Amino acid sequence: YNNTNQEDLLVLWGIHHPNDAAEQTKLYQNPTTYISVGTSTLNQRLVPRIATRSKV
Amino acid sequence: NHFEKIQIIPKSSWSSHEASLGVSSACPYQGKSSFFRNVVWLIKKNSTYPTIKRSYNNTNQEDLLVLWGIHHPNDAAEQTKLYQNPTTYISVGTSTLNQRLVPRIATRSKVNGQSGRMEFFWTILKPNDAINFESNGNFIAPEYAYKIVKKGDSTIMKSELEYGNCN
Ligand SMILES: *[C@@H]1O[C@H](CO)[C@@H](O[C@@H]2O[C@H](CO)[C@@H](O)[C@H](O)[C@H]2NC(C)=O)[C@H](O)[C@H]1NC(C)=O
Repeated sequence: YNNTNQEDLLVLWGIHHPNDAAEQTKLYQNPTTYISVGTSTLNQRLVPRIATRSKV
Repeated sequence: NHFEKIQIIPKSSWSSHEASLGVSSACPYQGKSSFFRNVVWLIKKNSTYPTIKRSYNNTNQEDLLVLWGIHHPNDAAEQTKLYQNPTTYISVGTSTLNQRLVPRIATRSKVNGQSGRMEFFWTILKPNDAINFESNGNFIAPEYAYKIVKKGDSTIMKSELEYGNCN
């Protein structure tokens, strides 16, 4: 997405950290995943973390 | 102003790993290799290191300070000698924590005789929450944690003096 406006833009996105490998496959198929994000300054590469967590 | 140190995972309960081989000349005690007392340096058993999955539920009314660690070895050969598995992690979760540690190999200067490093982590586990550990190697596991039983004014004072037997 190119910011064609004159104003700065606040952009939000996220990553899902699932519960176990089986859920990973059920939702996304691919077992080993990433999200890379770049702008003129940002250079991000996120990876989901599996952990066993308390329900909230 | 006061802990009660409590056992949360007995050292005797590691039925698939070695729990009494994690000692080092870096940590001498009375002329023998030893190690930090409140955590346990787990070592593979019979050339295997099965995946650990252990939980602890804080059934107390008080917050609990929990400590654990990861070992960063010197090279691939040491990695295999201690843990068998070449590619390892420790995942830790609570209601707020979402951690996944990975050992870092680097070639490091010897300090206290060792080029390996131990990196320690901590969290406060609230009443009725649980902490879940998972690892297939390099895990320095809790044995003792600290229940916070008195809170109040205190400070850490920097001084070279010692006790003066006064009030
Ligand atoms: C830690 O243990 C307590 C059980 O002693 C869990 O709290 C209970 O949750 C169950 C539902 O499965 C309820 O039926 C009980 O009434 C609860 N007891 C209390 C004291 O709240 C608690 O869920 C555990 N924590 C986690 C994150 O698993």
